[PDB]
Amino acid sequence: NSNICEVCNKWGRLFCCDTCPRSFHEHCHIPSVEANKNPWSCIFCRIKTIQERCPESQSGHQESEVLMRQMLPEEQLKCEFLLLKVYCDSKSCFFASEPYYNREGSQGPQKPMWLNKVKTSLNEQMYTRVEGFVQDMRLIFHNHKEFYREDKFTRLGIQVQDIFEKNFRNIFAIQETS
Ligand SMILES: [Zn+2]
Ligand SMILES: [Zn+2]
Ligand SMILES: [Zn+2]
Repeated sequence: NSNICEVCNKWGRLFCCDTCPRSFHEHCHIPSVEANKNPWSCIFCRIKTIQERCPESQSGHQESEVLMRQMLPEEQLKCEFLLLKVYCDSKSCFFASEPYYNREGSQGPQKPMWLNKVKTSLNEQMYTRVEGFVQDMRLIFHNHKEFYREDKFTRLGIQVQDIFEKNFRNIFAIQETS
């Protein structure tokens, strides 16, 4: 197995996947690495299994249909994986913890949002449909772009949103378009 965490790229107390060479810190994996379970398969392996059991799940889908799906176990897992893919980018640090807003010429957002809040919300089964999760994720980046205005720091929001959106289209097999 790898000797660094797949998500944060650091060593430490790592848990190894039994079905692939990836490794994880306990709370870097989503959901948090399960207590017992031998063997244990990581979320990458669990996602690959869903795909393998239902090859047709990779055919193109409309975003509108995906968003309305209820958060049954497979859609729960897909949103956990998508959140984990955003944490995999180092730029996610800017959006992880609770933000605060005190900049001359800007006002903070009406509804602040951050990754760890979305993580807790998933863990607590607070989303009933994929749409709830996707709306909170997109709100993170929208708040950032609106608050930072013309500061070049707005680009970090565009960058991490692009990681989100690419992974959303991949994981949920959104129909390819120009
Ligand atoms: Zn880690
Ligand atoms: Zn694995
Ligand atoms: Zn089938």
